[PDB]
Amino acid sequence: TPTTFVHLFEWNWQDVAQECEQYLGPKGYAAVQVSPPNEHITGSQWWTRYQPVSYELQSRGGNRAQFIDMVNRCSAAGVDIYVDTLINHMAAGSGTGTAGNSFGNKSFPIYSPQDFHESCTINNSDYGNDRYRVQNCELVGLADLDTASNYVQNTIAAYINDLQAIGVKGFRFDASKHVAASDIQSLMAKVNGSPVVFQEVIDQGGEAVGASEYLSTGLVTEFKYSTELGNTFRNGSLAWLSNFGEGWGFMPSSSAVVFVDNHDNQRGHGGAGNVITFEDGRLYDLANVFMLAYPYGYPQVMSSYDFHGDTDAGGPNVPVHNNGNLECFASNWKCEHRWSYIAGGVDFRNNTADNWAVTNWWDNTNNQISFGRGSSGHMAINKEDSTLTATVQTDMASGQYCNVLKGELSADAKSCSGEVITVNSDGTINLNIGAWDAMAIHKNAKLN
Ligand SMILES: [Ca+2]
Repeated sequence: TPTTFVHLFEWNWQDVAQECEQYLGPKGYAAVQVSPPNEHITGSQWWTRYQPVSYELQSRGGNRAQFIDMVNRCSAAGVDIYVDTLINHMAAGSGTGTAGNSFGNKSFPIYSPQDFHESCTINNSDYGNDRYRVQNCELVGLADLDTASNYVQNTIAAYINDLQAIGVKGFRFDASKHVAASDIQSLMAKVNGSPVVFQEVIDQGGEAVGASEYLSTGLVTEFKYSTELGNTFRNGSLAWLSNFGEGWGFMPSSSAVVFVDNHDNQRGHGGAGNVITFEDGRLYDLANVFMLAYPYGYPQVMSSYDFHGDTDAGGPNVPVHNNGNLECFASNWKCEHRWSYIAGGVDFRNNTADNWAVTNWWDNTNNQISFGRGSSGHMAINKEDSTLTATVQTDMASGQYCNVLKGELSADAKSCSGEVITVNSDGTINLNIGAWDAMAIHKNAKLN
């Protein structure tokens, strides 16, 4: 059952189309969030993608034809496409777009100086006590579109309706905090049907504009999850997560889009150092295993590239698929969605989606937790410096199960590629997990 989606940051349409057929489809990913496909400014920095010139599908990821080929090829594989949409602004200053268009002085090929809000600057303090300035002034200098204008709302909605016709099935509304929820509701009245849409709102609390103001127009990104999960795994006790979710002040599970990190907060935008990324290796594995196993939110697995510190640097200068050679796990693309632990976690979630309850919770009161998803699956994480050799109780049928985190079940279901977990006649399991490791089993990965 589809339950997870991945974000292939800066991946071009070619790589995404291939990745769909070769891995994403077969593994179980529901869909893919792609980088803005519309025309943007020229430059190698990743953030150039967030400075639109027009809405013609000519970006750094490829052209219209290529984009279309990508949507189609993924659909056949069983993978939807989510398009990161810019609804709050347009490029800044003056220049040229990736499709050859010119712009300058709030004058684009499809917008005039009158289609924008009068120029003013958004200040750090404005977020706390001035929703007006937050949604009407310029964010980092980006021309702020007049989202209340019928003309503006029509051109954006036309862009969205085109991508739907092409087959896009979801949308990410970027910088939704900088756009009045009222304007978003108007926009959606012009959008055909009801495509999956989630809004990027960064609300850690104490802000003029609350995340809750958008629960009505679609899902919302819950940044608390990220910083809290990271902070717990780094400086707290995993035993605290027993009631993670609404109990910690988080928005409703069925409204939240959670994740361990994203392209922003992994660069210091929306999260401090406590956030966990691919650079933390095994820590990232464990953290991801928790997220995918825990029945809260719609998980967004991250797929990034090593930027060697430079937070402005763009993606690698080599495709993920280099003449039959996969450029992953090294100094270019990290392809975390392919890491055994993370993919294994995706598998767990997919086969336990028929029991969104956390059962038989157990913990050593500190950094060894364990719980199940009813008789559909069970997991355990050991973050201590000694082996977890405790006997836990499960609701799973006795037998031999594959630890889907370290391997998978064979075709004939008569073997596992990784280690085998045993559930005794009484439904218990005599754990045997080394320091900083984990296990996870489900009903669709049973032997013989
Ligand atoms: Ca705005």
